[PDB]
Amino acid sequence: MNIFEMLRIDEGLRLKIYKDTEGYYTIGIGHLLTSLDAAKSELDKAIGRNTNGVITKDEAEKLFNQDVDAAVRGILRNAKLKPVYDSLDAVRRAALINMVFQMGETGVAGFTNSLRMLQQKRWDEAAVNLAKSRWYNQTPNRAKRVITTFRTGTWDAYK
Ligand SMILES: [Cl-]
Ligand SMILES: [Cl-]
Repeated sequence: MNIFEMLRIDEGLRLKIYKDTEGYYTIGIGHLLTSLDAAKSELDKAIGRNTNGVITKDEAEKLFNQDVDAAVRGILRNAKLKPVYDSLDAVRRAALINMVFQMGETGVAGFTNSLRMLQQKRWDEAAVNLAKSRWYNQTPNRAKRVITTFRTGTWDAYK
């Protein structure tokens, strides 16, 4: 199991524009675009071609690669995230990247209390704290998966 496999399971694959769990235009593997026209535009600009709203698997994967790379770099550039990331083992690092991919560096950065818990390796507590969020309430199955990953340090929730 790895980050790519982990996110591909959390986000699914869609070759046709679509609306996200919160109604935003998205495509491929959780590639957030945002108006459909505005979204079509963004999409065209992301792909460099006239897409008419549809992409190939290859195209979705290209975006996905760019996006995982971007999440990692953001983490590493972030003064609040980097120290947490540095203190973690490989599996849990994957869990942090997943959250970033989904909510953005900023969104994750604001889980201040949880972060401190993670940094201090208080597993059970951080799992409980992480659960007290809109994120958990809005996409509970996904959230439960990431949280179990932080709590156990294993890939059991994905297997
Ligand atoms: Cl892009
Ligand atoms: Cl979910």
